[PDB]
Order: sequence, then C-alpha cells, then structure tokens
Amino acid sequence: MENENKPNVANFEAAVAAKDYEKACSELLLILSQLDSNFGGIHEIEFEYPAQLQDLEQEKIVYFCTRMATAITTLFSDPVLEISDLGVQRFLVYQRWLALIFASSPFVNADHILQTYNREPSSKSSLIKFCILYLPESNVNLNLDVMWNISPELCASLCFALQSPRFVGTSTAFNKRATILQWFPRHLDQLKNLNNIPSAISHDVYAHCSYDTSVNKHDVKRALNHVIRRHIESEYGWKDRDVAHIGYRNNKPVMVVLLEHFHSAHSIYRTHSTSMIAAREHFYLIGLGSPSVDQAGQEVFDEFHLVAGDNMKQKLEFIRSVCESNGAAIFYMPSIGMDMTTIFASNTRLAPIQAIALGHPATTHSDFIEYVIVEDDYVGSEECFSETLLRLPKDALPYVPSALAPEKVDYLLRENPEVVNIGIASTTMKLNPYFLEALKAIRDRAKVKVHFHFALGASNGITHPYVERFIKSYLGDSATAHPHSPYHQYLRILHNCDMMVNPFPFGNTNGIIDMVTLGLVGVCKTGAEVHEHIDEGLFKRLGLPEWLIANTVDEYVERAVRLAENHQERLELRRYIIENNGLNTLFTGDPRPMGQVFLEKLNAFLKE
Ligand SMILES: O=c1ccn([C@@H]2O[C@H](COP(=O)(O)OP(=O)(O)O[C@H]3O[C@H](CO)[C@@H](O)[C@H](O)[C@H]3O)[C@@H](O)[C@H]2O)c(=O)[nH]1
Repeated sequence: MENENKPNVANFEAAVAAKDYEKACSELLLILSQLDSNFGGIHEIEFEYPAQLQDLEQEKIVYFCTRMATAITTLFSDPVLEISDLGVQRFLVYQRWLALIFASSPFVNADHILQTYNREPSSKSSLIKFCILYLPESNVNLNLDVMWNISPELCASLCFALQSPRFVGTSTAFNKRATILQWFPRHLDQLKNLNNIPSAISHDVYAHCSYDTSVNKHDVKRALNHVIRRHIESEYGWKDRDVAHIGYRNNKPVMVVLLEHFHSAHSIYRTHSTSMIAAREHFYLIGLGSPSVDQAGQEVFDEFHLVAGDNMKQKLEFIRSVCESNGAAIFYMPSIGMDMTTIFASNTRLAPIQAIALGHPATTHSDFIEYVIVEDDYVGSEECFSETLLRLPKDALPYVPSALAPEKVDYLLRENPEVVNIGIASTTMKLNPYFLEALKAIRDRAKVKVHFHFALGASNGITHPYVERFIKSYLGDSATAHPHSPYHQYLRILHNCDMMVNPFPFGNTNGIIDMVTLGLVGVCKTGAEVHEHIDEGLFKRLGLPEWLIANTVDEYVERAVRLAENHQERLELRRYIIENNGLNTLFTGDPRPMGQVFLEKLNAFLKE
C-alpha cells in the first residue's frame, strides 16, 4: 500500500510480536537491504531512541544493533518460523549485515539462537535457519563435507556468505574464511551454474580472497571462473568471437577497454589513465563503462560508450557487439574484480589479445586472459600469476596527483616524545590477526610507550563498533580506532603521529603517498604477491631505506620497534624524506611502453 517498502525498526518489531512471520521476514529483509546500500549506515532506516543517545552516534548505533539482535532472536528461535528457499537466498546475501548486527551488539554472535535448534541434549528450515545465522563470529562447529552431501548448493551459498564480509580481522572470522579458501574451491568447481547460489556477492568472493595470508588464496577464483564460463554458455548462449581477423579505425588497430570504478577522483584513474592515453599513439581506444566515469575519465579514450543491458547477458552482448563491430584486437581491463561485468567478460573471448592491469592486485586465473600489465618494481614472484606478466619500466605508469593534495605543510618532528604515536592507514579488509598480533608485539617489545592511531576506511555505521572491539582486544588503551574521516581530518590524524605502519599481507599505495606527503617514515613488509611488493617498490621510488622494508613478520616487528625507540634516527630519516622526497617521480615518466608492447604482441600474432 504505502511506505510498504520503507525500512522501519518498529514495524519489524511489531511483526515479530504479532508472530506474522511473513511480514517479520520481509521487514527484516528491508532493513538488511538498506544496510547493504548504505555500506552499514543506519541512516535511511527509521527508528527512535532515548534522548540520551541523540549526540552519541556510536552508542546510537550499538542501540540499533541490540534492538535488531533481540528481535531477530525472538523470530528465529520460534520453531514455527519457516523460510522460503528464496528467503534463504536473500537472507544469506545479507548474512554479513546480520553478522555486523550481532557483532556490534553486546551479543557478539547468533549462537544463542543456534543452540535452540538442538533437539538432542530437525527440519530443512532448521538447517536453512542454522546456515542463515552461522555467522563469521560463530563458535559453533560445522563440518563442511557433511554439509556438502546434505546440500551442495546450500553449503556453497554459506561459503559465499562467509567470504562476503569486508572486515574479517577476528581470528574467529579469519579462520573460517581461510578454511573456506582451502576447502571450497574444489567443491565450487563441481557446480554447473550460478542459479541457486548467492550470485550477487560473487565479485566480493572473487576479490576478498586476496586479503588472506595463504599462498593459494586465489584458488577460489579459477573455480568461480569455470562456473561463470559454464553459466554464460548454458544460460546466456554465449558464443565467443572470431578473433582471427582484426579491424582498423583511423588506420590503427582497435583497443576496447572495459572500465571499473574509473572516476577521475580515484586511484584507478590516477594510476592507469596516463598509460591508456599514450596507447593511442598506436591504437584506437574505445572505452566501455558506467555513467560513474566522469568527463575526464571518458576523455582518456578516442570513443566512450555506456555498457548497455539490464542483465549480464545483454551487457556481455554489448561488449561483444562493439568488439565485433570494431574487430577489436586488444581487450583491456585496468581493474578486474570490483564489478562482476569485468569478471564475466574475463571468461569470454572478444579479441585476440586480452589483458588486465592490477587495479585489483590479483591474478584472474582465467584462460582467456594472456597478459598482465604491471610495473617491474612491484613484482615479487611471477609465479603468483596465471597470466604472463607484462612487466613495464618503473616510469611506465605515471600517476595523476589528486586535486585534494595539500599545497602547504607543517612538519612536526617531535624530539624524544614520551609516547610514540604510530599511524595505521588501513581499510577493514586489510585487517587480520597476523597484522594485529605483530602490532601487539611492537607495543610489548618496545622500550618506549607507543600508541597506534588507526585511520580506518569502510569502518562506518555498524561496522566500526565491531572493529573497535577487535583492535582493543589486542592493544586496548594503546590504540585508538578512528572511523572513516574526510581527507583533511584523515591527514590530521596522521599528522599527529611520529611514524606509521601498514598491514603486511596487503600493502598500501595511497597510504604511502600520504605518509610521504606529511614527511613521515614507516615500516612495511614485502612479499611475493604484487599487493605485498608495491610497498617495497614505492618505498624505493620515494627514497626509503631498505631497512624499513621487512621480509618476515619478525623483522617487521624488529624494525618498527627500532623506529619507535631511536628518536633521533627516526627524525634524521624524516628530515631526509622532507628534503628529498621523490613524490614528483611518481607523477613523471614515459607512459608509452604499454601501447608499444601491445602492438608488438599483436603484430607477431597477425603475422603468424
Ligand atoms: O578515514 C579515511 C581513510 C582513508 N581515506 C582515503 O583513502 C585512501 C587510501 O585508500 P586505499 O584503499 O588504502 O588505497 P591503496 O590501498 O593505497 O591503493 C589500492 O588501490 C589501488 C588502485 O589503483 C591499487 O592499485 C592498490 O594496489 C591498492 O592497494 C587515502 O588516500 C585516503 O585519502 C580517507 O580519506 N579517510
């Protein structure tokens, strides 16, 4: 009737008390949906609160979470409650938002509701219901092999949902995802289509694997590729392109670029636009993207078109029709994994040369992509990548500064401070028990008092209270969790610090430019994967001693403790960076190599 799709806590609660299980679920699913669209934000969800919490936002958020947790408790403990296999689908996709509802509440998890399902001190619904509430923070045990027998598609639907959370830093949650990342690949490979699994969080599953510490963390991507490939053939009737003969525009071979989060106020653009603007010396560039791409982002390309269609099928047909019409010789995605469109297109053939760049630093594991554009100074092991790494010179991707960069600076070089303030520039995905245990060691081993200021991205609304407890569980009073801040307030948090540090499994790119902008020095850890190694390359590009670059976690702790302890040695490094920072080297170079290496690889092919 009216406002029948408006998320409202009182209506959810009313339907529960009234035992109208259908309205109760549908009202729950409205709220969960809103939390999804708002990335955990509780604004746009209608509720009232005691006056005391008016200006206490964290407490107002925990209040939201507790009120929802208690109503979900009443509902899901009712054995009368039945859920459609359609409800299980949607509920599982919002399971992460269910997870944050319980994790930011005093309850931590939904295990108290899970224990009511035990009638052995019963129904498919009971199981379904068990899976809906088997949250990343559950301490309940689960055999996944037993579950795969009972229901192969339901098990996959949960493994997908335990891979969807952006922040899984808790040992309890990180372990579930690490276990799933080892177990689930061989089982996902067995499915034939995406019709009975949580499709909509496929991309999450595809990208969040890169935040694990295992060497084979990317396995799950190949299996997903296969299923996607089986899906597009079977459900879309996908037929690949004749990539035998190419075509020409303005007497140059055609590069078709599929775009992903390519707005000019973003790193992706800042990091890969120069490389594509210069590839126009040898290619006609047709850009395919969303309306999110602004004019600057479209001006990269000779031609820009919006990816049209209402489903992946029509959109994949558009990308094909363009490549087919222009006989595109190169299919290029600067970023693969943020939007499903690229991931699906990665499992098709639309041009003889198909390549990605590392806008997301992870191998595709797709047979339909041959090359990976990457800078030499950022590669560790090339064996981390199914594709052939097209390693370009360290000057080959000149960056574009953001217009947000300050023009003026004040350097706080604290002579022997009583407390050493250490900055952390991290998003929730980058947080893990290994990183946090290393940070505990630094506090514990240092002969100087230290404080850790965390500037957290994606730590908003319901997300932040849960992460705050996580950080406090390791460092307590030696750590402040700042939620997401505007750039100028984010730099002020960092400005307050004496040195900085970053998560080792997945390093920082912008965080380092931020560190150096403020004349700060810090410690990173390098590794085989590019997302480990970038930090090393970027340190060297900017002029950072390699003693500040660790290979092991134990060294990471050693060198940071040293940076904290030796006040004057820290300040000499800061004064060195302040005077000879290579921040300008980041914004200069020759971006033409990429367009050249593509032409050679194409020309060789054309000749055979
Ligand atoms: O409270 C906050 C927290 C963060 N930020 C901003 O967020 C940025 C950091 O974003 P982040 O996600 O850490 O970017 P990086 O991780 O440094 O770069 C990533 O994105 C690049 C896109 O090209 C990839 O190539 C890199 O591999 C990948 O690490 C900073 O510039 C901050 O200005 C804020 O403004 N306020």
